[PDB]
Amino acid sequence: SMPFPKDCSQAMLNGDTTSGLYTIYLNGDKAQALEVFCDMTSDGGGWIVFLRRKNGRENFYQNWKAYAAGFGDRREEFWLGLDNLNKITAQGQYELRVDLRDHGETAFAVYDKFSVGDAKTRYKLKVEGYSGTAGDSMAYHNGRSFSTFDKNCALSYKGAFWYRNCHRVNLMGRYGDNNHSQGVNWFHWKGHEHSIQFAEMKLRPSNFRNL
Ligand SMILES: Cc1nnc(N2CCCCC2)s1
Repeated sequence: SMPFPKDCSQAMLNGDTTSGLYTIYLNGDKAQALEVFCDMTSDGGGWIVFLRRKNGRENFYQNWKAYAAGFGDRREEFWLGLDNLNKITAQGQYELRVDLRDHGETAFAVYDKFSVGDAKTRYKLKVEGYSGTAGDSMAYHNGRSFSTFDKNCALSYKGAFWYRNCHRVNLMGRYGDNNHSQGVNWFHWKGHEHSIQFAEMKLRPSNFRNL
């Protein structure tokens, strides 16, 4: 085992094959501990989960400071935090996976290159290298800064995202809201009038597929 795993890929290689809560260490630094949920079963495992929607119990209509820091129960609905995402994606080349499920249908999207910039970029999204079944809805968002109601797409749709004008992906939108563009949307899978029951966003090193 690696003593200070920097992501769920180094925790899985450490023999942690059960999905659940693990400690990672940003930059391998024992003073930068972070408790994350690791999805150890989806497409070979080793994924830090950073967004989960599943039941509408958590409020995602939150401010800049909340999106920067993270909120929620990492075992249920939560957001990991943009500062966390910036610090993880800085450690190497990461891949994004999005898992969607709605009324028994499933879809996914993988992006070979995923990064989140620092606060001076307003946590700029980079997403490149799509494959999947959900349809490439993140392309629309590529290169955009993060927006919250207090930093208006976030206000109009009562969510938070790397909004443009405004979204094809709205996974931090209002749970169970089928009104146009209000809900948990992945446009190129289920459009803007269908809120998705289950959604996860997760990341691991792009080179994990052959490490
Ligand atoms: C079901 C699936 N979940 N993930 C999949 N892929 C990820 C790697 C590229 C294509 C396969 S197929």
